Amino acid sequence: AGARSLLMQRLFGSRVTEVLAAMARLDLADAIGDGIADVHDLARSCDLPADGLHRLLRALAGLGMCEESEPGKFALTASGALLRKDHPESVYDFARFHTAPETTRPWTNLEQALRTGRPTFDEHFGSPLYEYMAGHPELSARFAAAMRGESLATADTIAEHYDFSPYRTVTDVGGGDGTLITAILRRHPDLRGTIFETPEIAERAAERVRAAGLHDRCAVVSGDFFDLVPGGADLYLVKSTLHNWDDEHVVRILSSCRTALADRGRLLVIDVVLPDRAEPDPAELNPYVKDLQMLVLLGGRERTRAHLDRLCARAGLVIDRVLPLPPHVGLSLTEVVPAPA
Amino acid sequence: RAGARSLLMQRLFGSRVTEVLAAMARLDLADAIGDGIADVHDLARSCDLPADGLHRLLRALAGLGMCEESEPGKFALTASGALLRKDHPESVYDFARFHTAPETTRPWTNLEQALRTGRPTFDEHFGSPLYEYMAGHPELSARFAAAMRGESLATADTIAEHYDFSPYRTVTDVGGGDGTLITAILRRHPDLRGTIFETPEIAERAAERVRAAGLHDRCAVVSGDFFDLVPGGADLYLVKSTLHNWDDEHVVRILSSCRTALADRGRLLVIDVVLPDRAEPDPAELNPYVKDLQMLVLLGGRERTRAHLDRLCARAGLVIDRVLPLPPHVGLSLTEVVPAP
Ligand SMILES: Nc1ncnc2c1ncn2[C@@H]1O[C@H](CSCC[C@H](N)C(=O)O)[C@@H](O)[C@H]1O
Ligand SMILES: Nc1ncnc2c1ncn2[C@@H]1O[C@H](CSCC[C@H](N)C(=O)O)[C@@H](O)[C@H]1O
Ligand SMILES: CCCCCC(=O)Nc1c2sscc-2[nH]c1=O
Ligand SMILES: CCCCCC(=O)Nc1c2sscc-2[nH]c1=O
Ligand SMILES: [Cl-]
Ligand code: NA
Repeated sequence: AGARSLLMQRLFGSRVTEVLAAMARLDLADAIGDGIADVHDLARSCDLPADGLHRLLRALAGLGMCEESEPGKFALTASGALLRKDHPESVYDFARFHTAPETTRPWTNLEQALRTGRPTFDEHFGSPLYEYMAGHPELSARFAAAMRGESLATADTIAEHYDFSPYRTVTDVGGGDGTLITAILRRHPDLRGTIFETPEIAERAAERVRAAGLHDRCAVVSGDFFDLVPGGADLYLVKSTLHNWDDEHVVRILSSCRTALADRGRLLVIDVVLPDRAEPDPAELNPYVKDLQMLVLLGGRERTRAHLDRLCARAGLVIDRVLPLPPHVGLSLTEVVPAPA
Repeated sequence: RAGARSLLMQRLFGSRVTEVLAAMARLDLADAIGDGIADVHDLARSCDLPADGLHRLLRALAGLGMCEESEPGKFALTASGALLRKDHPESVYDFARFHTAPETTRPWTNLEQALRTGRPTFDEHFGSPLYEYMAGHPELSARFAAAMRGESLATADTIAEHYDFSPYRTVTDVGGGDGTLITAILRRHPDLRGTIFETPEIAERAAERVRAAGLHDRCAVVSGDFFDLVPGGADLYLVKSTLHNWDDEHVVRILSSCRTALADRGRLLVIDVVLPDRAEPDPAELNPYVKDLQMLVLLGGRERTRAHLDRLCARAGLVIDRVLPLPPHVGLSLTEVVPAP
């Protein structure tokens, strides 16, 4: 029963996603809100007949997103609640971004990406993903809130699983809207921070730093990590960034980080560390699905320890040590330092 | 908090999981790997992919439980993966290919429009109702026949242990496909005689299966239209995964044909999803609400409650005598239907 059931689960994933994508697109979590909503009331809220919306809501209830309390009356589960825009841990923008054509249409050509080793995004939309997003403000803002949604799991745990006490300054290279650094600064009140981001993402970081009340302890600057990373910090973070890039580009980024570490600086690579032998993984987001997403969108990849250490060696760096996060997060903390010779 | 988030992440990334499985099926990787351990460099030549590209796909497949990486670059199938072999007696290869084909997936890209209109999106995308289309496309017809065999194996294996066929001399399967259900029944009950009633194109697939099974001397194949009639004279009639293909008016017509054929001493066994009044999660290998939405987008059919089916029986001069369960992993029930007083 189990062997067949698992294959049936894998094969019918795309249809499950379309049900979830409809819930997010129709903003049904917000329409339902806290309490019990009548399907006839919800139908008028998003120009659908009652019968059709009832069948979608029955499906969402079967997939664990809603509960049918009485016939035609639905409430959100804890899972459905996370699609509310107003949820403190909202994954709404995460759901919209990963069900948007910009992240899904490149997967229709997964085969061609595997054959070429190059992303399919470019041919579908006319440019590399980051140039496209720099030119599409709505999607760039969606992207920033999506990486926030994903990073909450890591942000909530990183302080318990890494010792930040020895450091006075920390720079987050590709630090997004500052979700990671603000969590770290809130738990370490003597610590000062910098976010280094693209022009477009840095404006999101500025308003997050203000809203977090960290204006006096966290600087926000824009620049290009293919140029020089600003020097003199004791700790540099780089989270969910190296996996966006091929090996030649990762060497250039690590090279820029090496100049910035100088003598005393340490680099903390926050990313999936793939095992040498691939097996099922308890992480909330599958690391091998992450690998193939990075391929189709950006021409990046997830890496083993040995693989990343090889790229470190080309940048004049070495892996000191790899620290785990709780099994559900699926990211590790790779401590990287300059190579004596 | 943790569980609620994890389940939502599982639902959102189903479409990417399905693209990895679709790639495995399309590239015939299950066959290329076979019984043993296969090296990625050998498999790379068997499907015209570079080694790195294929290795990443196989590592994703290992992550999703479809195979195992015993040594770096060396892969074996799991129980789950082995069901995608064409040589497997319980193969779901054709089922996998059918449900990842444009003909079943493109209608899901307009799920919303189907919910709004209550009409299938298939017709707009391909130019005719699904059964018309398949009558005029022999390759998709043959794939469909093999697909339903794959689905029906779970019902076929269990139906004898959960229903007493001993009281009956003759059994007619109304829309019985390639004969998978009735050949399972006849193999377990040596004194039983059977008839498969199907469209002219599918009946050729059924006659092929019946001859290959050595059952020609107690299994006949008859073709026609169950809107016109069902072949009379049989003790037990079966109609499996068929009523859910049609709207209420069409179901009533099918059930009127069955009624005529039942006469006095005939009995009908409707084998289909029985939806509860309140939608909740289900341990079935195939989600019945996703079945509901597949029926909508492909055919404008639907899954139905007991009470709904009972009033459709009433309009045909039939009543539900009782409902019998199958093991929870199957997700279908056996509804006994008899002439009304
Ligand atoms: N050339 C470049 N210079 C600086 N930042 C860049 C860059 N190209 C991409 N980025 C940034 O790299 C980030 C990668 S996504 C990771 C964001 C954040 N660290 C998190 O884990 O949530 C994006 O925020 C993007 O804006
Ligand atoms: N007008 C018609 N007359 C008879 N059979 C029909 C029909 N229209 C469709 N069918 C058949 O009804 C079946 C529905 S699919 C179910 C097939 C089989 N009972 C199984 O469970 O595996 C198809 O095989 C299709 O060919
Ligand atoms: C199961 C797959 C989950 C994938 C999550 C994902 O894609 N993260 C992501 C993206 S999308 S564009 C740039 C980035 N950087 C990232 O870290
Ligand atoms: C996750 C649910 C998928 C259900 C599979 C499905 O729809 N089977 C099916 C089809 S496809 S065309 C005609 C039919 N008749 C059926 O019983
Ligand atoms: Cl200030
Ligand atoms: Na700095």
